[PDB]
Amino acid sequence: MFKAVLFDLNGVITDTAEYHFRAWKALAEEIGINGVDRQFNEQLKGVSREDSLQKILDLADKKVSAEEFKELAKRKNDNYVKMIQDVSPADVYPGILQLLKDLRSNKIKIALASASKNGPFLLERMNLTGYFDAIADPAEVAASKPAPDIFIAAAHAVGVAPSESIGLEDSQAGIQAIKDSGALPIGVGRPEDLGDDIVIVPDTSHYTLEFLKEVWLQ
Ligand SMILES: O=P(O)(O)OC[C@H]1O[C@@H](OP(=O)(O)O)[C@H](O)[C@@H](O)[C@@H]1O
Ligand SMILES: [Mg+2]
Repeated sequence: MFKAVLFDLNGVITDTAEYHFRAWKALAEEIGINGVDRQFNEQLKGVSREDSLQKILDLADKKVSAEEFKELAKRKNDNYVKMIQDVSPADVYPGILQLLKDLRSNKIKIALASASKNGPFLLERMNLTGYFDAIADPAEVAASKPAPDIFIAAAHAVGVAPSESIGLEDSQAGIQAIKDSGALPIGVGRPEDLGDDIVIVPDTSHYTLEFLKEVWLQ
């Protein structure tokens, strides 16, 4: 039996991707950079604040001091955080609270494995903090998804190996990170976007405890 689930935040528990996109878009327009469209923002998900900024600058080969790097990242995040102020336990995706409840009551460890440092804040606002045995700190990892570092760190934060764990994700990068940690990915979305070599569910209401047990088994 699997001993842990490792949850991505955005696109599994809820999704604030629209707000990250709007804030990043707004910042690029302010610094004169074209190309931050929705297509580009697909490669920004699963990706850290620092690495998302760098991808944006790289669009125009734009060079900045480390100080003006910090201020630009701070500008974007203040904007983003202003846009997620009304997030509540209404925003939690279908089946996720029940699954968290069923995982807890069966002694299955629950870890967050998000690239966002606003993760703690959102789980608080959604009243989900209590269910989480650990929240992997994206400040402390060496690389963004698809690197496996975040899911490895998450698994370790609940004293289990990734091989004892299930990873839940909406993104290609996230799924690839799960694969390379040694955890079992179960995706949510379309198999045209994520693949046909893994189990995909069409929405998060399909993420039930009995279904996870079935998949684990094969
Ligand atoms: O899918 P998840 O890993 O949960 O979220 C990924 C998001 O993390 C955010 O970090 P932040 O909140 O600015 O520190 C990034 O700025 C954003 O570009 C990215 O889409
Ligand atoms: Mg995600």
